[PDB]
Amino acid sequence: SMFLPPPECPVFEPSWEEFADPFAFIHKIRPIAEQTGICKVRPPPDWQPPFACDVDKLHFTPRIQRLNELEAQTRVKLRDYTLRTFGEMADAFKSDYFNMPVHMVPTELVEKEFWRLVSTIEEDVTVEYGADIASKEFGSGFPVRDIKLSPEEEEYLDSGWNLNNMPVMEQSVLAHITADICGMKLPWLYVGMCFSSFCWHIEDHWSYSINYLHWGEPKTWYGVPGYAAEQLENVMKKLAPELFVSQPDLLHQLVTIMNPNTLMTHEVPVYRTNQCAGEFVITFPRAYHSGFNQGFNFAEAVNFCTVDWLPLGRQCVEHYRLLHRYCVFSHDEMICKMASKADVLDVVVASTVQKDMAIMIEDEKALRETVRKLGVIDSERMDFELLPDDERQCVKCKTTCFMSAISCSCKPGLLVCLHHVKELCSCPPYKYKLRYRYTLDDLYPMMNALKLRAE
Ligand SMILES: O=C(O)CNC(=O)C(=O)O
Ligand SMILES: [Cl-]
Ligand SMILES: [Mn+2]
Ligand SMILES: [Mn+2]
Ligand SMILES: [Zn+2]
Repeated sequence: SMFLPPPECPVFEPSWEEFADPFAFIHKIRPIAEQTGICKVRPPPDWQPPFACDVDKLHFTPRIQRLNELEAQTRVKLRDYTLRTFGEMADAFKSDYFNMPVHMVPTELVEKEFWRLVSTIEEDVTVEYGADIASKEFGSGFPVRDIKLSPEEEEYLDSGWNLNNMPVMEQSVLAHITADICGMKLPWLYVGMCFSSFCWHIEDHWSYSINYLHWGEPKTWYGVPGYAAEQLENVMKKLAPELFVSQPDLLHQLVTIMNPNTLMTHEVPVYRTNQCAGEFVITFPRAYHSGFNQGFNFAEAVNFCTVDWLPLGRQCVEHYRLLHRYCVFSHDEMICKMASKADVLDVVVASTVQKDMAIMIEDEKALRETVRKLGVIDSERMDFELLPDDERQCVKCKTTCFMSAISCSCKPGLLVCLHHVKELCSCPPYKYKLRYRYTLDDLYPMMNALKLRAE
């Protein structure tokens, strides 16, 4: 009555033939899983990456977490615990909370107890957790090249499901990006304890996310399919409007804990799963997800973008602009970078990039005609990729400029995208300059190179 568990998400058990290539597999399970938002992947029994670490030499600074529903939390972005001392803290917490041996507590009990304690205004439970990019003080759980590796570790060095390799595997379009997006293309490490949770969110630029539980007690997930993303946001906007005020920057995104039953009440489809050790969880583009840890564990997650994502990546940047939210990178700069590397691209990748570039060129053509009719006559080429991102964001909608922007001598250093020409300054239009990366005559050959590559 208190908590009705959402239905279970799809669970996939691929064979070795299927499991070999992750990108082919994901593209194969996409019709099913994009209807549920999240899905679980059980690797073949023989696939078992070795986990070896010294629990005494791995430290990390813990993050503190209050467990209150609808309360605002800042999203994690870019004394200490050793992994042993944290684990002793975590196990003692759960053991004392339930007065039971940590592993005799049912996962469904912890679930209903989590949703009890977060709604109860009386309870003041705070927990700690670890969340960070791999460093010298705390490295990846997967094998990496560096030290002498055992023959079994060498098996999994070049694996596709080694989340260190997934970003740069040449089917992830995030691989050829040279701009700094370290918080996006590098794996995150999550050290969890009982009730430690991650609030409702989607990935930056609506990218995929893949999560591997190396070891420990399960991680409980809740997922919402991408098509219901705005349904969920409406439900949340009503209950918690505090989360939807304009963010000063990217380090100030507000997220929250909210009961799935509340979403299911408003006809938002929600799915759940328990991710156990050695299992993958995959979230699809714009699929909202949240959850909590059943106890002491260690997870590793990374974002990635396939060819299927490219159109969504464009729609997302459009949506970011409507909301005046900062981008992590320029979508167009990425597209043009791949166009300039057409000869070395995968041919299916080149085909998809071409289609997106065709749309980009069509839009840019229309926008430049529009600003010309606004009086902007003067123009000059400008290498936007050389500018730090904070120096090339639209004054109005905060979008990162690459294809074009408008500048004015009256307001030096300031820029606006071509959607917000009126927002630059109070000077007449002939004082404006169109700053462009490419002429339309530069762009069509670039697209042609993609077409030839894709045959
Ligand atoms: O494991 C966590 O704490 C949170 N993980 C994610 O949000 C993800 O893998 O996409
Ligand atoms: Cl509470
Ligand atoms: Mn996530
Ligand atoms: Mn506007
Ligand atoms: Zn703008």
